[PDB]
Amino acid sequence: MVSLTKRCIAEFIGTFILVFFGAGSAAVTLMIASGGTSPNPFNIGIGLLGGLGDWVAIGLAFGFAIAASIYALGNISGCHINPAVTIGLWSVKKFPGREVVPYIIAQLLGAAFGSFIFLQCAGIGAATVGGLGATAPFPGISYWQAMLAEVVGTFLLMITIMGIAVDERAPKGFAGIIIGLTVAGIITTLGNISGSSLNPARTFGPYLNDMIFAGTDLWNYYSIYVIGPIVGAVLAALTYQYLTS
Amino acid sequence: MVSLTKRCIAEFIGTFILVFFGAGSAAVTLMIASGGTSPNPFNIGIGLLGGLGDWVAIGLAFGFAIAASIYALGNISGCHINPAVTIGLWSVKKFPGREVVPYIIAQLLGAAFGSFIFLQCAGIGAATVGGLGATAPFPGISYWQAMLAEVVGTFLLMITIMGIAVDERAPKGFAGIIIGLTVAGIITTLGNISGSSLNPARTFGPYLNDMIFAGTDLWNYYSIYVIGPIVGAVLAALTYQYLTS
Amino acid sequence: MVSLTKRCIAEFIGTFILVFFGAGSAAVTLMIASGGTSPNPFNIGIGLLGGLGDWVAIGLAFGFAIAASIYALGNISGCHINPAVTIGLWSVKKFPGREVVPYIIAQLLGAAFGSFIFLQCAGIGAATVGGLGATAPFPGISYWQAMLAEVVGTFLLMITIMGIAVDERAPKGFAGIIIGLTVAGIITTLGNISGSSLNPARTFGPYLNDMIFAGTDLWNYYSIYVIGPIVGAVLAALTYQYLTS
Amino acid sequence: MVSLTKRCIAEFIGTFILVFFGAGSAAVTLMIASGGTSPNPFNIGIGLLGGLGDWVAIGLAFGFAIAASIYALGNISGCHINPAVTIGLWSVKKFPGREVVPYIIAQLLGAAFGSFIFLQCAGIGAATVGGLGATAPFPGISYWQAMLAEVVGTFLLMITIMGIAVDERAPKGFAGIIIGLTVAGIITTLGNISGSSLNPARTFGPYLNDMIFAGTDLWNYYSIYVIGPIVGAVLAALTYQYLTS
Repeated sequence: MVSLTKRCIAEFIGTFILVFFGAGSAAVTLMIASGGTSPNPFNIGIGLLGGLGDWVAIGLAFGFAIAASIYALGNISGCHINPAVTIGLWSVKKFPGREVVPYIIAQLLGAAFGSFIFLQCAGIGAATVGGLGATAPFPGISYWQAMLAEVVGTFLLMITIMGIAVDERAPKGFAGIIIGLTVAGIITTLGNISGSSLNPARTFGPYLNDMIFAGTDLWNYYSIYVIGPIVGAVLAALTYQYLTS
Repeated sequence: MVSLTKRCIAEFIGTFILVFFGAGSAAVTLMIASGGTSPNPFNIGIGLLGGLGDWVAIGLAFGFAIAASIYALGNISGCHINPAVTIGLWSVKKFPGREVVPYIIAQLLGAAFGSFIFLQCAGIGAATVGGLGATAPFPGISYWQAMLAEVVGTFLLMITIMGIAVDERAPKGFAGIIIGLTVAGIITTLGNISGSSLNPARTFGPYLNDMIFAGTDLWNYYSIYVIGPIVGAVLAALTYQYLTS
Repeated sequence: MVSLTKRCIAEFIGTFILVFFGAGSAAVTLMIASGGTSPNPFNIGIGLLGGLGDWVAIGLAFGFAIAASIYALGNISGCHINPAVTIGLWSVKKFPGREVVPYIIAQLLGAAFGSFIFLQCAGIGAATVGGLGATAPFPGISYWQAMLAEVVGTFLLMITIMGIAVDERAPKGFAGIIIGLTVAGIITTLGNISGSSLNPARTFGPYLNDMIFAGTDLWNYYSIYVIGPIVGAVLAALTYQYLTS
Repeated sequence: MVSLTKRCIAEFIGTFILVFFGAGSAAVTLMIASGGTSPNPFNIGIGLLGGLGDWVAIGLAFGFAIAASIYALGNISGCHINPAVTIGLWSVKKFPGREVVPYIIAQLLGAAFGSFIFLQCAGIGAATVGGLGATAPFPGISYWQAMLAEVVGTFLLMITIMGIAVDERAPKGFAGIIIGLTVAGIITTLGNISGSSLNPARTFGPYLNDMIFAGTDLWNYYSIYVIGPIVGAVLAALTYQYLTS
């Protein structure tokens, strides 16, 4: 019912929110932990002061912002705010192919602006110390291990979306909060492994701004956050379709 | 249906609750962390013992109290308990202008009393050490950076309120919990930047009591917490109206 | 519809659950923090390792157990599991006076057994080190300050119960989770002040077992946890009745 | 309506998710805390950096994954993902005996694969340092104390399932989130006592992989996690049936 123009604006706003608040909380954690001594290399600062509590806090900053976005924009654009979700829905004929690129562009732009505006609010340290919450393999984690993490994590996210937001039998009203909390849980577990992106746009924004303002080049890892989420999402969509066929 | 007198009493109670429990949790955090050594100046004590866990805990003390208030008073006054929300609703003709001042006065009074009564329960240290949870720019954060944070934070709060509480299509029953959790998430991210007020009354109460009992004068920062939230709220209300027009 | 005998058994089980899981989490926190160095006297161990994160964790152990109990027993006994709630409902003619004593006795017994069984699971240290999560004024907090805290805290709890569980306009299904989360929020704020009991039975259980197994006599503080909660609950019930009259 | 083959696949996926994300978060906590100094023997690393905050974080990693699974698979297989739940339902004629073994086998297999795949993502340290989140009595806790903990914990889980998912009067849509949060709360309290398994399969997976990849033999404790959960679940199912008879 809503025009594609307005729906793309909604996707831009939703992804802006996702990155500003979610990735922002991770940058803040590193900023307030800066100067502290970590027990081992695997602990880079997130978890130094609050242990796994730091990870569930970041997970919830993402989760509550995602839930808020879905309740505010779900009835407008569907609030995908994730290229992997858009592609996942498309793979099972739940979203028109003609609108896939428009949505993804809006999401990438929203993520980039969200990261940029957060940097303006928090200061340069959000990038030089916090890395603007950019997702990258943690110490000792290989390219393929991070890839596997993103596939499994996005699989859970997408299969949940299929059951609570796509399925006609889904209980009305619960989609936003369940999807957000599911993301919070996935980040709590996978955050210290791959950064738990589950979203190509959510990784794109911080990567772009880190490059421009922190002189940090993480693009060599970007394929992990493109292939991993997309593969996990499509696999989940196809699996759900099979189980309910 | 409920008289303006009773609705104003409800707004007073709701804002009293918001400040007593929310701002109170921040004061308590500083009180139990007093004497500890922080890794750097940006970390003022909140996050010293629990990292970002401290921030999501404060965010939830606010969030759960807000949710409770909305379920208890929503059907009475609408439970705005925030001058920026009242003005935001007014800007899109969702609340009568003739009741704006009455509601705001009730909110300011409730916030002041909530802070005062908390001070009586917790002791003078809640103000001298905890600053009664007053919101102010954190170390290294400028006036305009804090302003930008309040605009973005209140924008998310208000657009969520529009979608889940104002919109006729909103799923019934979810407003209270979603609004509260959204605030918890915003505080988790922005707490260590501007204090994440999102509410002129929530800042007014602690400021007044800090001045009277802690000899702390933060009024020079008050414009941040008046202009920021109001601008963000109106911008969100107008944006929602546009997207759904 | 359910007999008083079965409803009393339900109240016993519900209060047993409330104390076993809620008060138990507080004892565990102190047990895992034992031996650590606190920054100041106000911090007794809860918050030493996780800051306010420790308090919201205890609050949620209580909150999730309360929500679970309400969804499991609400349709049976009404799941009051709190003498102050039973009395509050009675004060506004929402519960028969003839069943007040039966419910309270069941609640007191359930709390005592819950604390006892937890002690058996966790070991003697749950009492000698953790104090079985007994509520008492914290360092520097006077008898009247703790009393005021219990009144305000129980006021919020009861007014929320009136709006989401008692009121005929309340959205169905939300009562359990909202009541539980409200308690979690109140404990997060007031835990380090009065222990945030809000419940005469929840205090009775640990007090009894601490006396028998820890040789700790806290009965001199019990009036705080009887008068405070009851006054707050009745005041809230009467206030709600007035606002909606 | 869904074939047993597809329902068993769903149970496999659901239990895989439960173990990968839940048990995985516990392993991660130990990995990021490795090298730190604990205040006492009872604190093995979980709680070292975040106190009880670490436990509620692990509890929520389990809880959010469980909620997600129920919303995604509940309408397919019923999403038991726990042998004790399957047996509990069977004991009160709410699940056919002919499908009990098929479901349990699927659950055991899913748990084993979930643990294995997590090990691949996180690295060998997830097992050698994190023990893949295997549940075992904590320091000072005897075999019978851990057994009692599992009985009480699973009793709460099952009685909640009866009231919110089995009972025809249960409010629609709430089952997934309430069951998940209930588990989070139980783990917060009992995690540092018995590991708070409440699930024979959730313990089986980590035990198997720890044996194969960590050379750790915990099978001598397995009876605790088989008998405890099953006894608690059946006792709860029978109790609910009695109270509502």
